[PDB]
Amino acid sequence: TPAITLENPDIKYPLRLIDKEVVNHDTRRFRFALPSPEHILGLPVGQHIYLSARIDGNLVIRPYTPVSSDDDKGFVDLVIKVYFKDTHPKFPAGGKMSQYLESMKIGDTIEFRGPNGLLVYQGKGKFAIRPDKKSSPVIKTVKSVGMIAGGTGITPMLQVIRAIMKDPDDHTVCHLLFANQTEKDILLRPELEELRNEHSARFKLWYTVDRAPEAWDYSQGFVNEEMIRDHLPPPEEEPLVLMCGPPPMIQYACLPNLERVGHPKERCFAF
Ligand SMILES: Cc1cc2nc3c(=O)[nH]c(=O)nc-3n(C[C@H](O)[C@H](O)[C@H](O)COP(=O)(O)OP(=O)(O)OC[C@H]3O[C@@H](n4cnc5c(N)ncnc54)[C@H](O)[C@@H]3O)c2cc1C
Ligand SMILES: NC(=O)c1ccc[n+]([C@@H]2O[C@H](COP(=O)([O-])OP(=O)(O)OC[C@H]3O[C@@H](n4cnc5c(N)ncnc54)[C@H](O)[C@@H]3O)[C@@H](O)[C@H]2O)c1
Repeated sequence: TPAITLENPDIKYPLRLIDKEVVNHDTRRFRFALPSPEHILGLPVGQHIYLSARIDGNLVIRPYTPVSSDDDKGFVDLVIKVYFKDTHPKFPAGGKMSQYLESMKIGDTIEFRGPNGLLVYQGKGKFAIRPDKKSSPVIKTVKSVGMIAGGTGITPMLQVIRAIMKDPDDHTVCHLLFANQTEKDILLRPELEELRNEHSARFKLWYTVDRAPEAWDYSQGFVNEEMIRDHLPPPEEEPLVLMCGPPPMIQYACLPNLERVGHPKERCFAF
């Protein structure tokens, strides 16, 4: 195989920022060079990395979930929302690591470590999911997967979606319900709709927004029972249901409604 970057999850690897693209008003794609154009990251599908830096006198470590893969030689892509200072009344300082990243110049470096996470997608419908950090993975193969993502919670979902669509022999059908605050907050919309246009048989796409625009053909509001019933596969088909987003989205919007619809806890996983 190609040379792997992340050889031990406790080792730190400083990677150089080589590109940055605006995703929307507050979110960006940050691309970092791997140690050589021929290296791969070493990232089982579904796992994340951690970035670390000393910021204003404190150690700051944060996980980010690459949207690229081990097919992508020489680089790694992160999609990261910046939490700006002087914007939200409850958080006047903004976010530490995200603003630090936003301030980086091309050529600056930051330390990566990983990979980590309880879920690994092994292809052709097969998921290896550890109950916790100290247990063996349980191998669950499914015909379909429900995905509930809020905001930047789209990142692990997009890793899994892209891995599936690349393999013409992977017949797994993904049903994504993607929640954001407003229409302009819908991250990577062109990418998602390109995936729908090209893989409609394996990819079902639905949105909800807190605040909807005039003409809107999808859903509005926090994730609810109706959305889960109509836009994720039915419990009878025993799909896995994956969730990723703000903790209250998971706690108050997803879990009780997955219960109402009839998806058993055993079939559900939160990143
Ligand atoms: C396993 C895992 C993977 C993750 N992967 C990703 C990823 O791929 N991409 C990604 O963007 N994030 C990801 N997150 C979140 C990420 O780890 C950080 O929590 C996030 O970047 C914020 O960290 P911070 O240092 O910038 O903010 P902090 O200083 O730690 O905390 C600030 C918090 O206050 C709130 N806040 C501050 N300013 C504002 C503002 N202007 N508007 C609204 N709220 C505000 C936010 O809740 C914010 O998190 C992931 C989290 C986990 C647990
Ligand atoms: N564990 C992981 O692997 C992982 C990966 C990526 C992101 N995340 C998390 O996802 C979150 C993304 O934050 P964001 O700023 O992009 O989200 P956000 O504030 O823009 O909210 C996005 C959507 O989340 C839902 N939501 C927000 N607050 C809610 C509430 N109180 N009740 C019900 N639903 C609510 C809404 O549908 C909302 O539109 C962060 O908490 C981040 O840590 C986790």
